[PDB]
Amino acid sequence: TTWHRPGWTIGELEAAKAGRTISVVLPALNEEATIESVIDSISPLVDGLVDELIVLDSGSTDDTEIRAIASGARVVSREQALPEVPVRPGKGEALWRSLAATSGDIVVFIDSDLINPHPLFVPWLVGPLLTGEGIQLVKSFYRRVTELVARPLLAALRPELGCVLQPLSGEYAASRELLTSLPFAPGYGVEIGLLIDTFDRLGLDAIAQVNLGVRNRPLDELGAMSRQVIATLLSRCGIPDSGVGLTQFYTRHTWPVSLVDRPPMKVMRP
Amino acid sequence: TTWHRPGWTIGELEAAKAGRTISVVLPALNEEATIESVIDSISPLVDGLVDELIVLDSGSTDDTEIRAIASGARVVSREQALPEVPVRPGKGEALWRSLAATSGDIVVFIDSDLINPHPLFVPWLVGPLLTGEGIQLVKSFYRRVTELVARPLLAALRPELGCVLQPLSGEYAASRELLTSLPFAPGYGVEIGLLIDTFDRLGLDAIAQVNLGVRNRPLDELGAMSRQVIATLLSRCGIPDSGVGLTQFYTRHTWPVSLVDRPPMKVMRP
Ligand SMILES: O=c1ccn([C@@H]2O[C@H](COP(=O)(O)OP(=O)(O)O)[C@@H](O)[C@H]2O)c(=O)[nH]1
Ligand SMILES: O=c1ccn([C@@H]2O[C@H](COP(=O)(O)OP(=O)(O)O)[C@@H](O)[C@H]2O)c(=O)[nH]1
Ligand SMILES: [Mg+2]
Ligand SMILES: [Mg+2]
Repeated sequence: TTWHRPGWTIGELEAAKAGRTISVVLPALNEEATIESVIDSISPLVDGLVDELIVLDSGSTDDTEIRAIASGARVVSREQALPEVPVRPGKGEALWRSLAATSGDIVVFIDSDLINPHPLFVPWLVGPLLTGEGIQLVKSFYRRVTELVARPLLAALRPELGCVLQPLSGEYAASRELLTSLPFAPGYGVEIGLLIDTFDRLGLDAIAQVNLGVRNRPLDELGAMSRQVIATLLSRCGIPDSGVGLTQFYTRHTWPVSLVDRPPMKVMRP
Repeated sequence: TTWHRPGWTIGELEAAKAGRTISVVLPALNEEATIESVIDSISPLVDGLVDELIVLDSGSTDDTEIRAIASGARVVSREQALPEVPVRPGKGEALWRSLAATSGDIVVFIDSDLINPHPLFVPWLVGPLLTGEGIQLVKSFYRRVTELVARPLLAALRPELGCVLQPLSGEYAASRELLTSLPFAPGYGVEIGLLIDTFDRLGLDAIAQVNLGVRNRPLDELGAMSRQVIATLLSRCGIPDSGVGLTQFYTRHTWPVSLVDRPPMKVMRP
């Protein structure tokens, strides 16, 4: 179901959580310009509704770590998250590793690139989870790879999902149980994979969708992001993807594409 | 092979044509603003290199027909092209019907929306056909659904084709033999279908690619165009496409998608 209008209060939400804990992950790669306002918008909730918040630094070479530390956030490196396993590039890798660095019964994911996030994003996302039943994933929407790639593709291969307005949204929450059960697609495939894998396994009903209000990058990427979105999506649907990277044109350049998911994190914690 | 630099002259090209005729099709739906300059850029060639040029009017309700008639072009309606078969919406329908209205051994397709086309487009497209051998299709490139949908998708499902810079280009030429052999995908699928169907059947070598120099619409469409591009492409690759139209969001709207190709025009002319 879909909440076009969120309206729980931090106090009632905190109430309804009934012993379950809530972690918050901000994945960040070189986001020094926005990282502070993102953290700051959520800071106050910590020790109340939110029990834990960390920044997953995916190898920033700018001032992201220091700015975030200055805003009172725990910063975890991909290496710190899971020391025993060498590190892979891409967003999916970081979201995956973040599971090992957190312990909330509920994990909320919020991108670090957001321009002045609303302080009610977390409580709005965590809404259906705390007050509903059998909701395990809640995606957000607001206001493109999403409108030209992901959404047409779902109409074609998983139309039951063509009602998701933002399949690729970086802002969503889920139970720890579901996320540890699932593989994690590499790079920019992670979001579309979790959507399909959750649907395929729990049905359209474990999935909520909430309005977050209102809302970038070069066509150089995007092409690349689109490619991986296609590979993850094709794979979840039983279509063999070639493995070949998108080539951009003179002169030539081939962006990397990965057909390798991470296993469910359950596996790694025996 | 790829001509990064075209350099035949109307006189030598005309020479090399050795009895083969050349038709030119401008499909047009409501293009009153550009139709004249497109025709005008090609007019002079008629009775020389080009033997026949027509405008395929796909039901314009503006002044396209009259402007084009005023520029000395034959205008054919979809109905006139093939009276005996009721008319379907979409670009593919019009390109298909145009085969019945022409008789050149070589058909050249040029979009009617082009801003001040170069007068050497036709001769550059028809180049490899007239002076090469075993080239049956030549696509153009210059300077997106193309960069986010069509091109990533070909990397994934027909990577041998990921070297085409403009899979979706509206400017291309082909032998009458090849085009009558092929089915024609509906609407905005027509281009991607002909590319795949030609490759699958004649190999990467019957296909040329020429530089045409240098170079629009709302994300409302595009979404829709992307969808049909996905359905035609999925179908050529043996993937069952759901048949479900892309739904846009409040409030709702579902754009049409077609899984129905036209049969090879050979069939219709017994
Ligand atoms: O290797 C990584 C690790 C993390 N992130 C982070 O994950 C989020 C999504 O990145 P992006 O904004 O580029 O995705 P988009 O919204 O552009 O599709 C951001 O907060 C990133 O810094 C990333 O893009 N790549
Ligand atoms: O039902 C039809 C019949 C013809 N055309 C024509 O075919 C070409 C391609 O249309 P468009 O420029 O919209 O394609 P785009 O380059 O935007 O992907 C144009 O000259 C159109 O007027 C069309 O789009 N739809
Ligand atoms: Mg982002
Ligand atoms: Mg056009």
